[PDB]
Amino acid sequence: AKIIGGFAVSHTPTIAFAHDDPVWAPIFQGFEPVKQWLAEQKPDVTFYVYNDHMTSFFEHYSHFALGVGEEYSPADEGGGQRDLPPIKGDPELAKHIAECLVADEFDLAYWQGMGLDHGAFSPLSVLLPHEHGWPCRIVPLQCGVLQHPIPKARRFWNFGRSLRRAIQSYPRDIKVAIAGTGGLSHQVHGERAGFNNTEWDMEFMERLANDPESLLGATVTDLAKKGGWEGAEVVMWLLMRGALSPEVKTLHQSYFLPSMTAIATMLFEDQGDAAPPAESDEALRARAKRELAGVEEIEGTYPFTIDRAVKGFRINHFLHRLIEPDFRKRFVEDPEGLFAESDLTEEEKSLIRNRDWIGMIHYGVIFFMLEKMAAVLGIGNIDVYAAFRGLSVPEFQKTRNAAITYS
Amino acid sequence: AKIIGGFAVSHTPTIAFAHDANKYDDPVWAPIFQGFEPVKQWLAEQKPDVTFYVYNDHMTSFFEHYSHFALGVGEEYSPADEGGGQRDLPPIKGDPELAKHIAECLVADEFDLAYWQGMGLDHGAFSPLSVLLPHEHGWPCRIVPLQCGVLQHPIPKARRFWNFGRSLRRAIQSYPRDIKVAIAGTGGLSHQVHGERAGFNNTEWDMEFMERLANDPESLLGATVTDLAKKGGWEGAEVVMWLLMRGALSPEVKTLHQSYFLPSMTAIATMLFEDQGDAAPPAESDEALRARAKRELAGVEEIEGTYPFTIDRAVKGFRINHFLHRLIEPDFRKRFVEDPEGLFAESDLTEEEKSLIRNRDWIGMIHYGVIFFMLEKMAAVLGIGNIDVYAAFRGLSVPEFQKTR
Ligand SMILES: O=C(O)c1cc(O)c(O)c(O)c1
Ligand SMILES: [Fe+3]
Ligand SMILES: [Fe+3]
Repeated sequence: AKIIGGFAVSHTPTIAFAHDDPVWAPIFQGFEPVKQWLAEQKPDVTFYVYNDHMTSFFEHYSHFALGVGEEYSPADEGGGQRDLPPIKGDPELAKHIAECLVADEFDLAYWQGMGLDHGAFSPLSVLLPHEHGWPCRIVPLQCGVLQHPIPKARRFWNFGRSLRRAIQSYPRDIKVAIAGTGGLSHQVHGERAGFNNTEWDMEFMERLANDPESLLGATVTDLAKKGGWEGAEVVMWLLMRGALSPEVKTLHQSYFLPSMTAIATMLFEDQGDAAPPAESDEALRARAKRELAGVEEIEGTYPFTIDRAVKGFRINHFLHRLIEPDFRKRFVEDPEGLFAESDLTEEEKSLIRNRDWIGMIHYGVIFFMLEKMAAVLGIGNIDVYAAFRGLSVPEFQKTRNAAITYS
Repeated sequence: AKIIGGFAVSHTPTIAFAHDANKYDDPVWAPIFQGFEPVKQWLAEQKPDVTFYVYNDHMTSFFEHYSHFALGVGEEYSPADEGGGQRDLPPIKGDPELAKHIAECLVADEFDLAYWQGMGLDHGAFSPLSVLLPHEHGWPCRIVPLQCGVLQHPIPKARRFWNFGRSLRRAIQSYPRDIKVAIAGTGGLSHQVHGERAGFNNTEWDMEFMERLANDPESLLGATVTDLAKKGGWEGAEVVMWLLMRGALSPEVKTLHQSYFLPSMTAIATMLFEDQGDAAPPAESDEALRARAKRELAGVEEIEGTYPFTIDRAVKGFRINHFLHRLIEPDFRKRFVEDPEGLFAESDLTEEEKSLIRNRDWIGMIHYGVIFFMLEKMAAVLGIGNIDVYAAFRGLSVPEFQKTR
């Protein structure tokens, strides 16, 4: 129901690709006030805010890729699956966060089942215990910051500001953290690969808290030379900061600089809003539900919302692969062999095996994978439609005007 | 820079299937084509350089990562496999240059996007196009595909679509090169293709929606997702793409054409709008908006050894980045080490790009168009560490560079 505090933090895989020495030991002295903070707060969920580094987000690269999944494994980065356990996500808040962001005219993406890169699991292994599982659940906000144009900082900030109200409006009884993992100043590409600027580094750290609203004019240029090209990924801080309350109590403000990348921490504490906001919680939970309000009156109709997508993922994903000429070769030639290898539940295997079109719709299969399945089996859309209507094809064709078939 | 007009058409796979099975001749299907014919001819008469082309992918190229406004920035686009193999249609050229500039302007107008290359276009794009353009060995124009996530709710309010379109018009007019741009919105009208309600139509509503959209579009801007789905079937709610398109056209338009046919499940509809234009003068000027865009990368040229990753860059390096990207697939990277040559010969990579990989040529790759994180992968694959590549970026040696702090 409300947010408690939030941490900024470098995400360099130097933390990963080595640790899991006394040059490092009084830098974990920076990682202590965060690690301590995440055990004597006990967070239900962390709205994690990182950038994928061309690992899971390449060919399709978006600005705000909201993870909505059940859970997240580590991404193979060519250097191997990093030996860590899946961390659980929160579909139920993610759905709610999305609805509010949408009504406030923001533009999102939804993903699931894609591994996490160094932008996440590297500094997130060092800030949490990972024994046989993970302390808590995550809500990952992947940010497109490597392909320009990217959202303006003014924009990034407001997204936080919208998130602020959005999470605060989630009716359920929970306390939520925010991870805005970015930076700090550096550049890892080209001839000028090396530049740092700790005097910008310092002024930045300070200005984030004490006067953030004035940063909202910093062009991509204004963080390019100032703090290296990649170092500009700091816009992910302005959003974390955005959500967190106007005023904050900087429970720790560390900084060193070992290798390639400046490494810094900025844990704050949430207080509360600097005023009761121009729109109530009642006014924002109801509105977030405006576009689909009363859609449950509309019969024989199974809207594809985030909750349905999560339920339908394994099976949606499974029939998705009918696009692949091999997978669809195996699907016709050796379904059982194929299922035996899948991660589908027995009911999921049954729905497919029995060819229960209406069931899959009841279950959460979006029509469009049923479409491909039909095609693969050398059978048309009409068949699937008639099945939906408990009719025989010729009976359904009675309802049409013309009697065409196609796939 | 000249927006000639915009058209609206259904994108049912039944169109494609009628085109492919040459039912052009067939009494059921014949009149439906006579219906496309006036749009076809205008397209052939006006000869637009680029069609900015709005459509929804049908859980094909967008499934696991599903954005709302997915601009297509690529060199060219092919037909997606939809379970039965790619259609017989050559690729269609895109417009990277235009895509970039549009991207700049919408970004400034506080719209969040997505950029993509390489993936197939499904019946959303190719069903209608294959009947409106001659494709008997190229396509007469170029496309800027905009894929809209209208399938997985929450999706943007109908108003955001119109607003995207308005912002798009100026984004296109403000394009400072002299080309003819048509605009396309695809999908609907009434149809529902799922659940027990499937087979639902409403001609009365289709004919209303079409006329409002042509004559009083702002009337439709408060219509909710529940409203549109009750009226035109759940999937007919995709018509929010007709707004977007209509948004980008002159406030008043001249409707040259309309047709309607309901043979099966989908109201197969067509609209052709002649852009009137700046009958009213631009609320904000070309120069000032053009400036509001390039703005964020203002003066960024004057930073040395810094090759930033703009759309034009991602386009240039796509083949090599995609190739390097694939290092995360284990079967591939274990072949990169044992059988590098066999892999290059399998790949569509150029002979330049190839040599750049062989030569473990760190800085020319950054130069060419590769983003670092592709190399950061690549390095870790051959057992070489990160800090080496930085040494080579500086033209220095392993220990020589390690000096700073
Ligand atoms: O069954 C149909 O006519 C149909 C199928 C689709 O997959 C679709 O996107 C559409 O607009 C219509
Ligand atoms: Fe990063
Ligand atoms: Fe569609």
